[PDB]
Formats: sequence, structure tokens, C-alpha cells
Amino acid sequence: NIGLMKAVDKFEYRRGYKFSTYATWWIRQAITRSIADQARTIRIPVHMIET
DNA sequence: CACAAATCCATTGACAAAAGAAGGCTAAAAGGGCATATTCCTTTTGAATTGTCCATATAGA
Repeated sequence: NIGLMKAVDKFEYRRGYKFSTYATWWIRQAITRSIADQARTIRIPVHMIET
């Protein structure tokens, strides 16, 4: 939801794409940045979890 | 019992190692930005309290 608020603060309908198509990127980005940042007890940075 | 010499404690001085810093670097860590469409999760025993009827006492009709 926090990512969703991020998206709604930046949804652009002039381009004319349906909302869900645009909000999905932000919601997946938020959930994944979350899981990387706060799922380990000994946190490891984002780039390292991507590796 | 005084005078002559070897043996101690102190500064000069320089010299090398060592550490505190500083800059220059580079690995790394953290942001930010993504636009065909995504729409509601997977064993008993006992005591004490709480919510449920029962006795009953009283107040109107």
C-alpha cells in the first residue's frame, strides 16, 4: 500500500494506460525492496540479495 | 692519611622505526524509475467468569 500511494502520487492518465498496469510496477518494487531490506535478521544490502 | 688512576651516572646527537593522519581510491551501499493487463489469505480436571434460565417477591389490575 505504501508503494501504491507512491504510484497514485505519480499516475499519469494523459498517456492513457489503465491504472493497474502502472501501479503494478510500483507495488512489486515496494514489496521486493521491503523483503530484501527487512527479512533477514542480519540484513544484507539490496544489491547482494539480487546477486 | 694524601695523591694518582679505573669505574660508575648524566647530556649531544644523530638515526631508525612507528604511529596518527590525510588524501586518493575503489568497492559497495542506497536511491530512483520503470505505462497491453494482474483485483478477498490457508487431554483431561478443575476453577472462575460469563451468559442463561428459575424462584420468587412484590406491584398493579
